[PDB]
Amino acid sequence: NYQPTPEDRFTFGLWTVGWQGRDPFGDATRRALDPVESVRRLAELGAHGVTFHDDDLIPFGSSDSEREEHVKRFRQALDDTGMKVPMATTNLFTHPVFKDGGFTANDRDVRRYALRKTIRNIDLAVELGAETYVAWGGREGAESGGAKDVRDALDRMKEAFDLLGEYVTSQGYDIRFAIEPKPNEPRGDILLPTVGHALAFIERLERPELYGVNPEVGHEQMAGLNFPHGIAQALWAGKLFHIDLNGQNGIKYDQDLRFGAGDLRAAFWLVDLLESAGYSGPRHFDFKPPRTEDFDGVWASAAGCMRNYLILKERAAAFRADPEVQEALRASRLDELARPTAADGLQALLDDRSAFEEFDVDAAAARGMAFERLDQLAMDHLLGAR
Repeated sequence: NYQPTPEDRFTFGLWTVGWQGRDPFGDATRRALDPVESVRRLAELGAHGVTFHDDDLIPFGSSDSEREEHVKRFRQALDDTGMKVPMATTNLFTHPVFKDGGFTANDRDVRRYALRKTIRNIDLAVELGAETYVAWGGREGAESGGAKDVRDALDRMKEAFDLLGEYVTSQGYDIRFAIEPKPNEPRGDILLPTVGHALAFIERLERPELYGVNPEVGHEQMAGLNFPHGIAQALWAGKLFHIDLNGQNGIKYDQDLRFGAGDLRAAFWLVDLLESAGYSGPRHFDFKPPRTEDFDGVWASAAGCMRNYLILKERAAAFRADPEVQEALRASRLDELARPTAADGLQALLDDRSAFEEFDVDAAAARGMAFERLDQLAMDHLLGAR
């Protein structure tokens, strides 16, 4: 019955199930959760672990003694449940000081503060066992053109990430960074707006091996992009360090619906890809139970995230293992796609008359791809209509 267990590596942010329900037009609908209670409840649902922003775990502005107590209690909850903390991140967005950014704020003093705030939490993340440190630059960007010279901002972004890499390395930490792209919201346009832009930027960092992406289903869908395709490019680049799973009702504000909601077939093809490719990182839900819900609905929504992943995993595996699908994949030449175009090399290609003067273009054009039959097999498998 699609029951999650820790081995499935499902994780949740404190801020997900803990979202009190404030939106741009509405006050909170639920009380705040104690992180200890969330750890407990998520463990009971079959989660593997939790994640946190600094300011989710330790109230902003806490004293050193308050901070120690928050962490002690959290550690006890982890120990009491067997939950892990595979990822952490910094809140560089909520507080008014970050209104023009953290790492790319126009004010230099804010940029320096953002780095110090991040570094302090990297140390805590390492103490709690995190393997990945996410950065979501939600305030990096602009509403107007003159406000932000993007080349200069990218210089500042690179400087910041390079400093963080220097810091990790200086401490002998094994933690790696993952940039979580988003195209807009809360800024009118956000820098590094997609998987692609983040992947490209990483290639210009001093130590690129320390950085990957943390793509989010809904964020790429806010640009109308194909999330599975972007994940495939991240995997191709060796950069899928972490992933955020949720749902999104098309090109709108970031909804953060439970995984499986929104574009269901994209969720199917995503799970197919992650499982086929042997992705071994967390299956992290960056979601928000809708503010219509009470706490029973919070936990139902969280459970549904995991359930939907597991249903989709079953159906994708059945699709790939079905003889009839394997035949259809050959009929559609997915086998040829995986073979080199020209392992014979350039000169041999240039000398091959079968590739040009004697290529029968009309006969090749007439060969149907058989993609609709393949896709209806995929649909039948998804729906359990085999």
